[PDB]
Amino acid sequence: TADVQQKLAELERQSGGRLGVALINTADNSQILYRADERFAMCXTSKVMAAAAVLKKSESEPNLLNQRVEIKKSDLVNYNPIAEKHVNGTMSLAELSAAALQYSDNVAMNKLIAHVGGPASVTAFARQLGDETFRLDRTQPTLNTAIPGDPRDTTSPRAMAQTLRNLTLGKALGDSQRAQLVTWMKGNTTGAASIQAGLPASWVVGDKTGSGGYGTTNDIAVIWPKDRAPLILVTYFTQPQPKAESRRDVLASAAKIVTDG
Ligand SMILES: [Cl-]
Repeated sequence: TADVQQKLAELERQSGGRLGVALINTADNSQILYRADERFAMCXTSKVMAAAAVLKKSESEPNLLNQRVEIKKSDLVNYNPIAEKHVNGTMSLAELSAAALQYSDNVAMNKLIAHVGGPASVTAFARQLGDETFRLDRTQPTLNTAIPGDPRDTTSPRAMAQTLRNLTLGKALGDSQRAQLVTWMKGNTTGAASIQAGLPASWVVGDKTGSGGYGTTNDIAVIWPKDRAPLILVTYFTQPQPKAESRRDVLASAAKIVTDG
């Protein structure tokens, strides 16, 4: 409705920044869109595509998820909540995927990127799925710079919603791999103040957050409302000042506006 549009515009203005939203409602195959064709820095939300690329590779390499990866001091980057506990040992690719998706561990992301061949290989996987908007240019930590006007490491809300629908509810991945991705996302620990904070307590959410420079604050989610068909929701937000603080409340507010009713 035009009312949902006016409410999102008012939220954006009060926030001082730039807000991007795409909701897909699978009940009626409808969309609610706000700046949904503009580019936004993905930050952490790009870990979904890296983990999905590893899952796809595993469809023709059984025991790929059990392959061991060495963790060294030289691997540490700027946010390593899980990897810092495993220095000088190994972690499996399954453990790295869970750490990336559920804790936003940046060493884990870098190991998923490296395994599949680098940022251009993650990007080529996106293209294979039919996503011609996503671009992963850099590794962690530099992919989080989020400089206004910079197209590196960006996508649009419309494209990321359509791709997340394919990955979690569609047929991009085999049944075992799709179920594993959904299980990992439902176990996320970083999203309770973002999209989830704008939805009723009874609804079930699998999500991946991101944050970066310029106060960039992001979340992408698959949502099972009580007794309703699933939803896909992307909320991306960025601000004008390099050192702006995070605004997870803006993502919660956007989620409430687009799901009310
Ligand atoms: Cl500043």
